[PDB]
Amino acid sequence: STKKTQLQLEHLLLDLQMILNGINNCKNPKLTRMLTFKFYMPKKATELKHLQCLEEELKPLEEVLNLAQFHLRPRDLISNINVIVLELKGFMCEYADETATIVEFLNRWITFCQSIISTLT
Ligand SMILES: *SCCC(=O)N1CCc2c([nH]c3ccccc23)C1
Repeated sequence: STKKTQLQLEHLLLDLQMILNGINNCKNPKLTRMLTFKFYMPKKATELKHLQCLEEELKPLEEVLNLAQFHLRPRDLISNINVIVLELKGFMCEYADETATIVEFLNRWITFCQSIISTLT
């Protein structure tokens, strides 16, 4: 049961890294524009239930990805992430006051994933 949970988080980790790596390969003027979009960050993210904070931001994530343009369709990878987040989290999300770019948003959730995987090894 703990192994199944770990596997899901690892798939989530790799999905998120995929988006970040895809974004990091955008051309600089396009990327500059993409970094103007605001993403909302959890006040605290240490537990699986805090993934609610990720779930709520998945639609804006999908939109920004759609607005940029690839071998992957945004609706497919976001759907995969959605399924995993929904099955993992199984509470109202508390948001931090300061917003973030798509990059720092992705970095934060990548770090969350890696932190939780580390408690399951
Ligand atoms: S900005 C040039 C790169 C690009 O086309 N992107 C927009 C669509 C996209 C990117 N990364 C991902 C991952 C998954 C789905 C779509 C996607 C960056």
